Amino acid sequence: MTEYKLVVVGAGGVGKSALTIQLIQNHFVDEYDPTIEDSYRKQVVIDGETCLLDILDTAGQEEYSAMRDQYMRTGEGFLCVFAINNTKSFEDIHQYREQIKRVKDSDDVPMVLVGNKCDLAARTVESRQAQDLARSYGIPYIETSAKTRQGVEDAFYTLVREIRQH
Ligand SMILES: Nc1nc2c(ncn2[C@@H]2O[C@H](COP(=O)(O)OP(=O)(O)O)[C@@H](O)[C@H]2O)c(=O)[nH]1
Ligand SMILES: [Mg+2]
Repeated sequence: MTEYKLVVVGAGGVGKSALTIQLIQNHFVDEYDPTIEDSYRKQVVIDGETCLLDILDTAGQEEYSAMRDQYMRTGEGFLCVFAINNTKSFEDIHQYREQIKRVKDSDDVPMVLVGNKCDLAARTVESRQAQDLARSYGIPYIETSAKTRQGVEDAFYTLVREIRQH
Protein backbone atom coordinates (compact mmCIF):
# COMPACT_ATOMS: atom_id res chain seq x y z
CA MET A 1 0.00 0.00 0.00
CA THR A 2 1.45 3.41 -0.96
CA GLU A 3 1.97 5.99 1.82
CA TYR A 4 2.19 9.81 1.62
CA LYS A 5 2.81 12.35 4.42
CA LEU A 6 0.54 15.38 5.01
CA VAL A 7 2.67 18.10 6.64
CA VAL A 8 -0.16 20.18 8.18
CA VAL A 9 0.68 23.77 9.20
CA GLY A 10 -1.30 26.96 9.95
CA ALA A 11 -2.26 28.78 13.16
CA GLY A 12 -3.63 27.97 16.65
CA GLY A 13 -7.22 28.77 15.61
CA VAL A 14 -7.74 27.87 11.93
CA GLY A 15 -9.38 24.43 12.32
CA LYS A 16 -6.49 22.20 11.14
CA SER A 17 -7.00 19.76 14.05
CA ALA A 18 -10.83 19.50 13.89
CA LEU A 19 -10.28 18.88 10.16
CA THR A 20 -7.93 15.95 10.85
CA ILE A 21 -9.83 14.24 13.75
CA GLN A 22 -13.12 14.89 11.90
CA LEU A 23 -11.83 12.87 8.90
CA ILE A 24 -11.12 10.03 11.37
CA GLN A 25 -13.57 10.05 14.36
CA ASN A 26 -15.87 12.62 12.64
CA HIS A 27 -17.19 14.40 15.78
CA PHE A 28 -15.97 18.05 15.39
CA VAL A 29 -13.78 18.63 18.48
CA ASP A 30 -14.92 21.80 20.30
CA GLU A 31 -12.19 21.77 22.99
CA TYR A 32 -8.98 20.11 21.71
CA ASP A 33 -5.85 21.07 23.70
CA PRO A 34 -3.30 22.49 21.19
CA THR A 35 -0.53 21.25 23.56
CA ILE A 36 -0.74 17.62 22.32
CA GLU A 37 1.52 15.96 19.71
CA ASP A 38 0.55 12.83 17.73
CA SER A 39 0.18 11.41 14.19
CA TYR A 40 -3.32 10.70 12.82
CA ARG A 41 -3.51 8.15 9.96
CA LYS A 42 -6.25 6.98 7.59
CA GLN A 43 -6.66 4.04 5.16
CA VAL A 44 -9.26 5.33 2.68
CA VAL A 45 -9.14 4.94 -1.12
CA ILE A 46 -8.62 7.75 -3.68
CA ASP A 47 -10.27 6.31 -6.82
CA GLY A 48 -9.60 2.54 -6.78
CA GLU A 49 -6.21 2.36 -5.01
CA THR A 50 -5.89 2.56 -1.20
CA CYS A 51 -3.22 4.81 0.37
CA LEU A 52 -2.28 5.35 4.04
CA LEU A 53 -1.72 9.02 4.99
CA ASP A 54 0.47 9.99 7.98
CA ILE A 55 -1.07 13.41 8.78
CA LEU A 56 0.94 15.45 11.31
CA ASP A 57 -0.88 18.33 13.07
CA THR A 58 2.42 19.48 14.69
CA ALA A 59 1.43 21.35 17.88
CA GLY A 60 4.46 22.20 20.07
CA GLN A 61 5.76 20.76 23.38
CA GLU A 62 7.27 23.74 25.25
CA GLU A 63 10.33 25.52 23.80
CA TYR A 64 13.14 23.57 22.06
CA SER A 65 10.90 21.02 20.25
CA ALA A 66 13.19 20.54 17.18
CA MET A 67 10.60 18.16 15.67
CA ARG A 68 8.58 20.43 13.35
CA ASP A 69 11.75 21.37 11.40
CA GLN A 70 12.68 17.70 10.81
CA TYR A 71 9.08 17.10 9.61
CA MET A 72 9.18 19.90 6.99
CA ARG A 73 11.89 17.79 5.30
CA THR A 74 10.14 14.38 5.80
CA GLY A 75 6.50 14.95 4.71
CA GLU A 76 5.65 16.64 1.38
CA GLY A 77 1.88 17.42 1.50
CA PHE A 78 1.80 20.95 2.93
CA LEU A 79 -1.85 21.53 3.86
CA CYS A 80 -1.39 25.10 5.13
CA VAL A 81 -4.81 25.64 6.79
CA PHE A 82 -5.73 29.34 6.54
CA ALA A 83 -8.84 30.50 8.44
CA ILE A 84 -10.45 33.20 6.27
CA ASN A 85 -12.52 34.41 9.27
CA ASN A 86 -9.38 35.13 11.33
CA THR A 87 -7.08 37.22 9.05
CA LYS A 88 -4.04 36.65 11.32
CA SER A 89 -3.85 33.10 9.93
CA PHE A 90 -3.39 34.64 6.46
CA GLU A 91 -0.34 36.64 7.61
CA ASP A 92 0.90 33.34 9.11
CA ILE A 93 0.81 31.71 5.64
CA HIS A 94 3.13 34.51 4.44
CA GLN A 95 6.21 33.55 6.54
CA TYR A 96 5.07 29.88 6.53
CA ARG A 97 6.12 29.80 2.84
CA GLU A 98 9.75 30.51 3.80
CA GLN A 99 10.44 27.91 6.46
CA ILE A 100 9.08 25.09 4.28
CA LYS A 101 11.16 26.56 1.47
CA ARG A 102 14.05 26.62 3.99
CA VAL A 103 14.00 22.91 4.76
CA LYS A 104 13.64 21.67 1.16
CA ASP A 105 15.77 24.76 0.21
CA SER A 106 14.49 24.30 -3.38
CA ASP A 107 11.17 26.23 -3.70
CA ASP A 108 9.45 23.15 -5.22
CA VAL A 109 7.09 21.59 -2.66
CA PRO A 110 3.60 20.21 -3.36
CA MET A 111 2.15 23.22 -1.52
CA VAL A 112 -1.61 23.72 -0.92
CA LEU A 113 -3.18 26.83 0.68
CA VAL A 114 -6.57 25.90 2.15
CA GLY A 115 -9.24 28.31 3.49
CA ASN A 116 -10.76 26.83 6.67
CA LYS A 117 -13.79 28.48 8.35
CA CYS A 118 -15.67 29.02 5.05
CA ASP A 119 -19.02 27.92 6.61
CA LEU A 120 -20.27 31.45 7.44
CA ALA A 121 -21.10 34.84 5.87
CA ALA A 122 -18.57 36.85 7.94
CA ARG A 123 -15.75 36.79 5.36
CA THR A 124 -12.90 39.03 6.60
CA VAL A 125 -10.71 37.72 3.74
CA GLU A 126 -12.22 38.27 0.26
CA SER A 127 -11.96 35.42 -2.28
CA ARG A 128 -9.79 37.49 -4.65
CA GLN A 129 -6.63 38.65 -2.85
CA ALA A 130 -6.30 35.08 -1.55
CA GLN A 131 -6.38 33.81 -5.15
CA ASP A 132 -3.34 36.02 -5.84
CA LEU A 133 -1.47 34.69 -2.77
CA ALA A 134 -1.71 31.03 -3.84
CA ARG A 135 -1.36 31.66 -7.61
CA SER A 136 1.86 33.51 -6.70
CA TYR A 137 3.60 30.27 -5.63
CA GLY A 138 1.68 28.26 -8.30
CA ILE A 139 -0.48 26.45 -5.71
CA PRO A 140 -4.23 25.64 -5.56
CA TYR A 141 -6.54 27.64 -3.24
CA ILE A 142 -9.39 25.83 -1.43
CA GLU A 143 -11.88 26.51 1.41
CA THR A 144 -12.84 23.85 3.99
CA SER A 145 -14.74 23.75 7.30
CA ALA A 146 -14.27 21.11 10.03
CA LYS A 147 -17.71 22.07 11.44
CA THR A 148 -19.53 20.32 8.54
CA ARG A 149 -17.06 18.15 6.49
CA GLN A 150 -17.36 20.78 3.72
CA GLY A 151 -14.22 21.18 1.56
CA VAL A 152 -12.23 18.68 3.70
CA GLU A 153 -12.42 16.32 0.68
CA ASP A 154 -11.19 18.92 -1.84
CA ALA A 155 -8.15 19.59 0.42
CA PHE A 156 -6.83 16.07 1.19
CA TYR A 157 -7.66 15.11 -2.43
CA THR A 158 -5.76 17.96 -4.14
CA LEU A 159 -2.79 17.05 -1.89
CA VAL A 160 -2.52 13.37 -2.92
CA ARG A 161 -2.98 14.41 -6.59
CA GLU A 162 -0.18 17.02 -6.59
CA ILE A 163 2.22 14.59 -4.86
CA ARG A 164 1.28 11.93 -7.46
CA GLN A 165 2.83 14.13 -10.17
CA HIS A 166 5.48 16.28 -8.41
N1 LIG B 1 -17.47 27.31 12.78
C1 LIG B 1 -16.31 26.68 12.71
N2 LIG B 1 -15.45 26.71 13.74
C2 LIG B 1 -14.32 26.01 13.48
C3 LIG B 1 -13.99 25.31 12.32
N3 LIG B 1 -12.72 24.72 12.44
C4 LIG B 1 -12.40 25.10 13.62
N4 LIG B 1 -13.25 25.86 14.34
C5 LIG B 1 -13.10 26.41 15.70
O1 LIG B 1 -11.86 27.15 15.82
C6 LIG B 1 -11.10 26.66 16.94
C7 LIG B 1 -9.69 26.27 16.50
O2 LIG B 1 -9.62 24.91 16.03
P1 LIG B 1 -8.67 23.84 16.77
O3 LIG B 1 -8.59 22.63 15.92
O4 LIG B 1 -9.10 23.73 18.18
O5 LIG B 1 -7.23 24.57 16.74
P2 LIG B 1 -6.29 24.46 15.44
O6 LIG B 1 -5.20 23.55 15.86
O7 LIG B 1 -5.85 25.85 15.19
O8 LIG B 1 -7.18 23.91 14.40
C8 LIG B 1 -11.84 25.47 17.55
O9 LIG B 1 -12.15 25.72 18.92
C9 LIG B 1 -13.10 25.30 16.73
O10 LIG B 1 -14.26 25.38 17.57
C10 LIG B 1 -14.91 25.28 11.24
O11 LIG B 1 -14.79 24.73 10.15
N5 LIG B 1 -16.06 26.00 11.53
MG1 LIG C 1 -4.39 21.85 17.46
